Amino acid sequence: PVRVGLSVDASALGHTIPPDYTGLSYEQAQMANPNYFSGANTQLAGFLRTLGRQGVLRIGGNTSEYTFWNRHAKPTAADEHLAAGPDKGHHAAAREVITPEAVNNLSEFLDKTGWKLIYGLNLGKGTPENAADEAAYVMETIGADRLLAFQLGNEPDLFYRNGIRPASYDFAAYAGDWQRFFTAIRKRVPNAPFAGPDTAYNTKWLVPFADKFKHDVKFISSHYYAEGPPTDPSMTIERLMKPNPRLLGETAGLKQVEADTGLPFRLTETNSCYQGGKQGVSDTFAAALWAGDLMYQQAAAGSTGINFHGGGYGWYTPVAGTPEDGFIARPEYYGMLLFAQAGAGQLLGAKLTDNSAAPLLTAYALRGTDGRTRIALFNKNLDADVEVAISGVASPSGTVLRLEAPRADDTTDVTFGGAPVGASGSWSPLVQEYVPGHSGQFVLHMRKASGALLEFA
Amino acid sequence: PVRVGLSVDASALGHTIPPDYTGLSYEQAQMANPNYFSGANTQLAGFLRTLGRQGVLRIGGNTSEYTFWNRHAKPTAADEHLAAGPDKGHHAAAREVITPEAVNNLSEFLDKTGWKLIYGLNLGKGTPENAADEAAYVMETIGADRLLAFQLGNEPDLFYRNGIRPASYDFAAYAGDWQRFFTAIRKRVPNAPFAGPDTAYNTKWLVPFADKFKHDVKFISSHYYAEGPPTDPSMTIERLMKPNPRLLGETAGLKQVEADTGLPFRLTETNSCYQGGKQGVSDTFAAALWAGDLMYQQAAAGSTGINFHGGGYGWYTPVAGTPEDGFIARPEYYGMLLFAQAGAGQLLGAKLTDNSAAPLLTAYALRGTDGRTRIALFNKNLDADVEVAISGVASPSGTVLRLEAPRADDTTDVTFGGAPVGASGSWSPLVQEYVPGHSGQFVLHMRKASGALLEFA
Ligand SMILES: *[C@@H]1[C@H](O)[C@@H](O)[C@H](O)[C@@H](C(=O)O)[C@H]1NC(=O)CCCCCCCN=[N+]=[N-]
Ligand SMILES: *[C@@H]1[C@H](O)[C@@H](O)[C@H](O)[C@@H](C(=O)O)[C@H]1NC(=O)CCCCCCCN=[N+]=[N-]
Repeated sequence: PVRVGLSVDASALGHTIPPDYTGLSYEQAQMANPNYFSGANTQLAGFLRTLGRQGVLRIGGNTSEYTFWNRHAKPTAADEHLAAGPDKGHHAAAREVITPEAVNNLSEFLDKTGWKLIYGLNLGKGTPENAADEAAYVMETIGADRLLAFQLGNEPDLFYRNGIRPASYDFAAYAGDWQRFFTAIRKRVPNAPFAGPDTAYNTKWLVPFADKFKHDVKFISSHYYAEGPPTDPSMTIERLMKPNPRLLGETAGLKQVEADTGLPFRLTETNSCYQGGKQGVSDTFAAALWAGDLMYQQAAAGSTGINFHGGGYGWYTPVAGTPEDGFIARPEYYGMLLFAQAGAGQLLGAKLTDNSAAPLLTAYALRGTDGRTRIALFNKNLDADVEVAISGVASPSGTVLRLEAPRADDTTDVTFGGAPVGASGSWSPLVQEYVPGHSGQFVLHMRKASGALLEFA
Repeated sequence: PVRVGLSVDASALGHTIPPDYTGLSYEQAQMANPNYFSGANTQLAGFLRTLGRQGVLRIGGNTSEYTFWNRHAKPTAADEHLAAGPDKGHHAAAREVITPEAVNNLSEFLDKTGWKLIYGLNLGKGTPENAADEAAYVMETIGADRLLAFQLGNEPDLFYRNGIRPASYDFAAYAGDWQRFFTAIRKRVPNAPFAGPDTAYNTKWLVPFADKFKHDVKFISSHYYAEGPPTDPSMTIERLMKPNPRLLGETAGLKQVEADTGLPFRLTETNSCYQGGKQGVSDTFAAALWAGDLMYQQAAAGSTGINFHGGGYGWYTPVAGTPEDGFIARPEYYGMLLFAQAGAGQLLGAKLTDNSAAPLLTAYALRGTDGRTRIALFNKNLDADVEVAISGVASPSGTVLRLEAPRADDTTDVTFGGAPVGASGSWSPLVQEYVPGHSGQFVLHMRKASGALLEFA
């Protein structure tokens, strides 16, 4: 093993993680099926509760430009069996209708989970008046306490690429659209909250959006995929475990926006690989390590939260399935589960030394809201075991829950705390293990391509 | 859908399925780790109970020629963490030692599960006297009620191919060995029960074995892999769903042995593809359909039982994992689960008609020991949905539990009764569905590459 030092500093205060930090993002097309986001969907509701007692459900995505609210519509027989996976971006999605029934059923789903809602409106192809009407029904049925924000279009900077607007569409044009929709909506719903611009940090769209619309939104909404442009070497597990300088830069950009406008930021759509994911990467244990680490990295940067995109049986979905067939936890879910068990609190200094031979090991220390110290570690080195000598924690007893699979590319065999997640998100730890050492010096071994959560008495 | 007819005949009596029909086979090398087959292994015990309240654990395999009992040995530190997956047959396995402690722990594992034991002795490379000593300790600790049989060597017809004996080793030579071992063992254990010859049906080994040793064994033990010789086109999902004429022939051969000697037969080692399995076939939902169907086909041929080979994280293992990391149900397990829920009873006539366009659909009807009619159906056609018109059942109510995954090659997303299996074999149905129709005419739809269990009131 590579022998590294980890030094915890209870005085090096970072950010406080909010209790609604975790979340999921889904395609708005899924709302065509009123059985999906329903009070009767107890299995899916159970998977969300396990991910956190508070969190945020975001509904939007490319399909939000192809979904059309109608106050008189009833779902058809095909609609009652629709499971809309992440949009693969290769062409126009099918047209779908959203019904009062689906909205009513969403409000019951949110009551069963305890989660809040970010809800997409159709700015790509709809009308301001139909958006106002949809926003009104959502506000009537869901309420201002569970409705966090509406968003007016998804990835407007990509409308051109995907046939929704002409090549010439730019931020100026988008700001005109945004204003027309904001104005119509606010007439019907004077207390409507908004977030935007619902894409990746950039200077042509995100920076001017925040300057112009800072008094009209509650927070900035940004997207992030670890996969870079279509021209890069395609994503591998190896690459996914390494730092992404684009991420660090886009995160800084978001912090500067915050400094300039007062607006906080949330990562409203993210996953490993775009266009639904890549088989052999996105659907593997490696995605658990990537996702768990990402949650922590963005939290330490001052992010208000996250929403991992998914649905259907897409390669990157945290939860897979249907109401007819049932739901299961995919490998990525286990990384979010580790964050769920750690809980909220305030991040602390945790400096790694002696680690140039194991450079993809990361570590985050947290003072829990219950007063206990926790450490989340991700050994993302694919070929190096580690031995971590831990100082700066005094406690009579540490325990470890391990995040494991037998290989980094496994599509199954994933456990946390020595147990799989069962039906309806059911999980409890079955193997807990004391961390050797004592107050001021603890010693933790970790295999290559594993994770761990340490909780100190 | 292809519209087919299924005609149940309560008068066309087949064989009665025994309550200990189900089972698993593992490598004897695994006995080096006393924590594996242990009373403390509650997770694995739970997966076996779910597969049936009675069944049989077989321990043997290629590693049984490389495992050496020693009455004074204690397990080492490496042994305490060994997880022995199926032997891949590419070379000699590592030498392993079996300890009293491992045997004691096995007896507690068997008490927790309610299963019986077939136990391998080392005829390949051991001595008669050490086999006698091992057989004595096993009989002392496990008892005659839970010990079903000892086996003297695994696949003796392949000893040559694999370096254990010379090219010239033949049945005559094997029969000499078998006799020397039988004689030594019976001196130490006068009531020792045996089964053999622990390979595939053939005329050079299995047929003469049964003639010569019929008064010395309780039953004939045969092996079957769907994959044929190394020279055949390699196994595909497509091929796995089709009838295997080798299987039908070897099964007939076993029935003729029974007629001639009075000896029943059990399939003591089977899976889809040999040498640990093939990735993309053995580890897929297709293996669930293949395994469930196989259980039924052999039961209808008059087999006393089955033992699916597995362990570790091998491609074909029903259950994967370790005591340190936990255990999970792989796709194949779900096929055996369907048989588990159906339960024991007596098989009935069930003739399919109008089915030349959906020729890989199979169906088995059973009068349960509780008096209710059940039908197990496997739609193994990869590209054809079916609509099954069912006659010859009178009942006020049928229900269906579905065996599903979104694609035949999926390595995960497998459900039964609308639920995954959870931790420690925990399973309950979450979606049950009434079968349309009434007494004398029921109508069941099934997707391509799915399965179903129908239970009639
Ligand atoms: C986010 C999107 O809103 C979802 O509908 C979609 O399913 C998801 C995904 O593709 O998996 C997300 N979309 C993207 O990340 C857009 C693709 C990234 C940029 C494409 C390359 C730029 N064009 N060129 N050349
Ligand atoms: C049964 C065996 O006892 C297990 O140890 C082994 O793990 C299992 C497997 O290979 O997965 C089973 N072994 C076999 O089925 C033997 C291979 C079949 C015949 C090989 C080809 C014949 N030789 N040539 N040429």
